[PDB]
Amino acid sequence: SMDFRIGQGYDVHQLVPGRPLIIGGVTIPYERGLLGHSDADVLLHAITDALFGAAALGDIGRHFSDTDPRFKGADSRALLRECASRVAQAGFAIRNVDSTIIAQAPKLAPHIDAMRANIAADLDLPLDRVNVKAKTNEKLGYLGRGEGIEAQAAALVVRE
Amino acid sequence: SMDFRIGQGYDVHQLVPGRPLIIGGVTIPYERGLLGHSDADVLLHAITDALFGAAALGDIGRHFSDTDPRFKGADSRALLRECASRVAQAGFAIRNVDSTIIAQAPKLAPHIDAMRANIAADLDLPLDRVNVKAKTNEKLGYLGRGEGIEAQAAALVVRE
Amino acid sequence: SMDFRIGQGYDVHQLVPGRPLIIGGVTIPYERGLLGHSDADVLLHAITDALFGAAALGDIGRHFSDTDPRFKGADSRALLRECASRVAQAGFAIRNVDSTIIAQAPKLAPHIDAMRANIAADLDLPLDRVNVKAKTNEKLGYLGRGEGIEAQAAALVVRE
Ligand SMILES: COc1cc(NS(=O)(=O)c2ccc(N)cc2)ncn1
Ligand SMILES: COc1cc(NS(=O)(=O)c2ccc(N)cc2)ncn1
Ligand SMILES: COc1cc(NS(=O)(=O)c2ccc(N)cc2)ncn1
Ligand SMILES: [Mg+2]
Ligand SMILES: [Zn+2]
Ligand SMILES: [Zn+2]
Ligand SMILES: [Zn+2]
Repeated sequence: SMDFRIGQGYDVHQLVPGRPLIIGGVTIPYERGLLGHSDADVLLHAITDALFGAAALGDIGRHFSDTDPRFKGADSRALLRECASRVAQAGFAIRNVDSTIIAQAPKLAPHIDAMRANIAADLDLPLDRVNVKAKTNEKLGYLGRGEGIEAQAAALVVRE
Repeated sequence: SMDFRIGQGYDVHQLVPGRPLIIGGVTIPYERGLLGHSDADVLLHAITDALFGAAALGDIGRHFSDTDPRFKGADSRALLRECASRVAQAGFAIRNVDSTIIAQAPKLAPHIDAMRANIAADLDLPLDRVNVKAKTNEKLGYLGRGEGIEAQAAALVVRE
Repeated sequence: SMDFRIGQGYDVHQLVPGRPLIIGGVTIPYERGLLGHSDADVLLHAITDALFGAAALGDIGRHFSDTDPRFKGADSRALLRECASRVAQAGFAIRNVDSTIIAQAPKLAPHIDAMRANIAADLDLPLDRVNVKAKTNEKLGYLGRGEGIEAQAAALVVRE
């Protein structure tokens, strides 16, 4: 139809020793990884919130608790898939997703295409409706010191 | 019509003793509040900027001077309603709003539905076109240290 | 048509004495300037990234490397024009751009119309489809201490 909606998402996680670095579903070689419930995939979380936001469904904290037995061990791609399911349940179709990762290190350019392919598969979208961008923070703040990684996302949906 | 436009907004205010904590029009019980010339409602200001931006009307500083005495302690819902009136006068209807609050404390989940209802009333929208998300900053930076609260917003409008 | 897409952009640069301050194509008198490859125009970079993102074409790093002889001596307005040409070639018409500059100083309001005019010319857009907003960071963080300047952008396009 013509009932378009926009959503915007934000996430950040600390970088800590002793955990794999997983962003956009991609395991990236690195001496640290993101701290959170399961894989702490900051990019998928930001997209997830943008999609909930566009459908006016709240946010991750309203949908996915640590205690739901359906979602206890769930990695962030299972949660992205569930998000997409609830968006459809509310009567919306996803039109496109754009996003930005902010990380001072490691280099993410080798991994961007795989992230895009993972997101497109999880959202049942063609590749040309999914975009992932990657920036440093020019050595400013906790991002520039390598203390965490931020992701931003925007999503367009339509109510059919 | 199909003459859609998108806008985005950002705001931050310091958290200090001796001020009311007003977010999304809701007076939240808390030992600190947000510092500003107005009532310092960081969520409504971000949404206000997103709406002005979608209509290419500038920003909240252009329309409501931060140094004008008439706005000392101003009700930011009244400012939001006048923003919406000017956006309508420019020829735009609002289609949806999404937003994020980033705060270490207090817990905002008990207040989100009330915020959504306030925004929807001020924009003459049904609740299903308004979304408010609430996150921490995962202990990072001045937001992690509870020194301020940030808000982000996105808005879709259409010129009729 | 009805095939709308949204994009979002982010950029940040350090602010130190010894370089000019160029934002939105406007040189602004100031005791500090932004550090980057050439003019370090944080606003035009964020808009460029939002436009590539809406078209699902990647980001600035994928299109304009520092070493490429075609763009080694290019300022950010030439990059923005080339970005717009590629977005057009991919089949997309730009519908509007909105943006925010976060800088604790200097005051940017006097320069907003000039920035809008530069951006609209570079994108071949009517002025009333381009918006620029400017905020402080309320003295919080590296932005609030004047150590950097950030820009955020949103763009709406339609595939024709
Ligand atoms: C709870 O709101 C969040 C959380 C989060 N990441 S997390 O704490 O690892 C987490 C927590 C719970 C679930 N179900 C999944 C992940 N990112 C963004 N917003
Ligand atoms: C001036 O640009 C701002 C200001 C602001 N908050 S404020 O200084 O309390 C304020 C002061 C006066 C009015 N009329 C409204 C708000 N938030 C976001 N952008
Ligand atoms: C490379 O991705 C960037 C770069 C940047 N600024 S920059 O490193 O000065 C720069 C680098 C290369 C060119 N061609 C122009 C500017 N800002 C945002 N994203
Ligand atoms: Mg930030
Ligand atoms: Zn997360
Ligand atoms: Zn404010
Ligand atoms: Zn830049």
